[PDB]
Amino acid sequence: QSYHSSIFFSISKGSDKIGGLLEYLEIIKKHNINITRIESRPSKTEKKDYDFFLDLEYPTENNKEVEKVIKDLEEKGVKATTLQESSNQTYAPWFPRKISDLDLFANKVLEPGASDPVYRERRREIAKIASTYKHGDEIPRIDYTEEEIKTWGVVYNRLKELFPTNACHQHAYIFPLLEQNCGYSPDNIPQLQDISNFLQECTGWRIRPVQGLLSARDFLNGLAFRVFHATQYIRHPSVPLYTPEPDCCHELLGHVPLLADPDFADFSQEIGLASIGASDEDIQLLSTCYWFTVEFGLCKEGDTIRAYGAGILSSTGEMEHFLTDKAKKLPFNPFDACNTEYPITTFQPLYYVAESFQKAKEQMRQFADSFKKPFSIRYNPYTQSIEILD
Amino acid sequence: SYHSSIFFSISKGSDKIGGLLEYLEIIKKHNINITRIESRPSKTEKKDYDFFLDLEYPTENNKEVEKVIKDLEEKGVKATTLQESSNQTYAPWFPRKISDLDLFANKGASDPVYRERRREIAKIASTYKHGDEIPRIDYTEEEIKTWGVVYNRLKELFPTNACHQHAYIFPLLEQNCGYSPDNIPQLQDISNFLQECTGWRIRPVQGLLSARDFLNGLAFRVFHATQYIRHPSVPLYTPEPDCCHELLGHVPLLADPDFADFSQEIGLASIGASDEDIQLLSTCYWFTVEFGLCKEGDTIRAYGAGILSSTGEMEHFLTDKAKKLPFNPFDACNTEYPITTFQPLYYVAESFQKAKEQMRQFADSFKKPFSIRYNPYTQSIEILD
Ligand SMILES: O=S(=O)(O)CCN1CCN(CCS(=O)(=O)O)CC1
Ligand SMILES: O=S(=O)(O)CCN1CCN(CCS(=O)(=O)O)CC1
Ligand SMILES: C[C@H](O)[C@H](O)C1=Nc2c(nc(N)[nH]c2=O)NC1
Ligand SMILES: C[C@H](O)[C@H](O)C1=Nc2c(nc(N)[nH]c2=O)NC1
Ligand SMILES: CCCC[C@H](N)C(=O)O
Ligand SMILES: CCCC[C@H](N)C(=O)O
Ligand SMILES: [Fe+3]
Ligand SMILES: [Fe+3]
Repeated sequence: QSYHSSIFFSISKGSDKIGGLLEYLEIIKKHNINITRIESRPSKTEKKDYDFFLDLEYPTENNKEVEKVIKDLEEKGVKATTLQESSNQTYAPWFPRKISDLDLFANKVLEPGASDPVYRERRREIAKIASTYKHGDEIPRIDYTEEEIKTWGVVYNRLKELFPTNACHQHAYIFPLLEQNCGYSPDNIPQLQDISNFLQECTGWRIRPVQGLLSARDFLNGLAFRVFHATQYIRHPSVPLYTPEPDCCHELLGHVPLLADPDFADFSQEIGLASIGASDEDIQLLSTCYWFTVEFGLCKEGDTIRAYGAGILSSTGEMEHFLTDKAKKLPFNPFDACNTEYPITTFQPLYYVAESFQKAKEQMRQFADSFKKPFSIRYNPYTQSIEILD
Repeated sequence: SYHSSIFFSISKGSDKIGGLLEYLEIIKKHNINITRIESRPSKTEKKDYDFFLDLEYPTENNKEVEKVIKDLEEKGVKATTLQESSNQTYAPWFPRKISDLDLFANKGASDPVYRERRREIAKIASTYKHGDEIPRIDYTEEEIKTWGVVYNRLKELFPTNACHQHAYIFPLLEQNCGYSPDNIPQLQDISNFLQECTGWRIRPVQGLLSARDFLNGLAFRVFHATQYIRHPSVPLYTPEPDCCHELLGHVPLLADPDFADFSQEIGLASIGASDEDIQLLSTCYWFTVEFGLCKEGDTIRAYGAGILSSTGEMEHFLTDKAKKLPFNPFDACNTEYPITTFQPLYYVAESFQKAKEQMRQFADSFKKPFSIRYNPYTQSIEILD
């Protein structure tokens, strides 16, 4: 475990401070162990300014050394802003700045269970693949076993039947494209590279294989880049109708088809962006919002109620439950579905119906506005980067 | 080999979809000239599916595509076909996604030593495919010397003669891309930096591409750049593009957002455009990206890559024998120009956003079967009607 900091500042072209500032930068770049990256870029807010980025890694939370770097800078005549990964609140929370920074997550995975010692070497084989994966790689393909493919077949066939009557129309619209273009079929588990390629061309979303569960912060921060972290292992042979883990069945049948819908793609990113630089408390509010929308969201189509939540679409059990009066439904409001508790090992007793993904996106944008944040942020699709705005 | 593409839509809940799918599966299995078939959600009509069929043939205007068409309409859809052809039987083909630029790699030194060294450097851009690292060149002592002679010479003219965008970005090239009179910067390094600035990318190029291919490349913010350097004895002016020209002339402007938008706009205009419109665009390209001037208050300065990389051109433009005009694409597009001497005539632009608008207005009349648009999120060409 390492703790990331980031220092930001600006300087005008033709400042006679620059030469001396470069000298200081060269010096720390060579003599500071914890400096990982120093970069300068055209400023994105003032035409005449340069922006400077320093990235540090420290092995301990809150290291005094960042203070020393700050003091030294603000003495070359520069005003420095510091972002840090910390449970403490001296600095605003750190975040990844460019899409390839998501590689910094590849080691941090949080999360028993169905103990069947045979699946074990798979998981390791499968999981090692994800910690080795880095941005720009093709996602490796997995020779799935007869057993696994058949688990997929059971889950797939039970699910595809309910989709017309239970799934929101974006799912039924996209799903046959997954068959035609991504090899979706009961007789074959689809490979993440193929799906990533399909999604990029639909909405610009893409996939990274993940070892397991990331922190809430890390996972939601990824969404801000339209990047979905997905697992490649499959649920145990005998849990087809409802599992705890997020197996590829949940990822491929639950999450993937909505991400090929533009509006949902935007709504999902909006949650991501909200998480960028968000406080820990707000990250928790957001993960609750994510649960009650992306994971177990309902939609209303005319007088009908149907499901878009990945947690619902991937479970033939939950598909039965939401359509009955055995659970209550409420309108989605982020300011409401935040102080709301939920079970994770049972069917949901309470769902939220979104009016549409466009309004959900707007509703989430306002939720974000309510967050104490030291700046605004904005996504740049051309540079695939986060731009900070004061 | 000549590429064709077949386009058509079909609404969700069609009677024909089932059958159509079977046929598509079959000709994919049973026609070798079929490179690719894919279907996408419609960017125009919500409940519709877009289909794309890519075909590749050895001879121009193959009769086999026409058979695919009729066979495809017996199954109940109206198809629009694009083609690489010197004829206008069909509208011109274009690459549709950035990886399709892969398809383009098919296309003063009497020194035998230099001709050898060119061959080597070249036998590498022909091997590059999208998604690769751009392989680095181990430049030569002499090559590194030539660069230094050109770099240091041009370094003293930039402050007084280049437009401000150049002076603004250059020290960032020095601080991030290793620009120096002492080493030649590598395209991979350059591409990464451009990407994080304006989303522009570099592909290495083996030689000269066609106008159409090269301009089509810009619609994806992809610049094709040579890696070889000019002969030792031609540092002041060479008629051919070399790496000094790419890196000292083209690269710095490509990091300016407004210029980057402007250049992409020219490429978008070129997507699917007729041969004679490609020609107009090509000339408009020459009088802006290559040899354009800008107005900065009382003075005229250079932003064209052809000028900025040639101390000889750089000295020329500021003199009174060289005529200066306000940039107007309807005036420029028709103007002849030399490619082996200094320019007798330059066009002066007010601002890259304006030049962008003008090019869009210019292009608006261009005849095409489809409305062309770029999606930055998906990095590809959306087609509309
Ligand atoms: O997925 S697609 O590529 O088809 C469309 C994605 N794109 C995302 C950004 N929104 C508006 C941004 S904002 O106006 O809310 O800032 C338009 C749609
Ligand atoms: O270069 S950067 O990636 O930094 C931002 C460039 N971005 C390109 C798209 N244009 C749309 C205006 S218009 O061309 O549609 O009028 C806004 C600026
Ligand atoms: C999103 C919310 O924070 C939720 O607790 C999380 N879900 C996921 C996660 N990690 C992965 N890989 N997939 C999830 O769905 N970590 C956090
Ligand atoms: C862009 C315009 O069509 C011009 O004739 C071309 N320039 C170039 C080209 N090819 C390369 N490699 N570099 C150029 O600058 N072919 C066409
Ligand atoms: C965390 C996602 C929940 C997945 C869902 N419970 C299923 O049965 O697939
Ligand atoms: C079109 C490229 C022209 C090259 C330029 N005349 C130079 O010497 O760099
Ligand atoms: Fe999930
Ligand atoms: Fe050029």
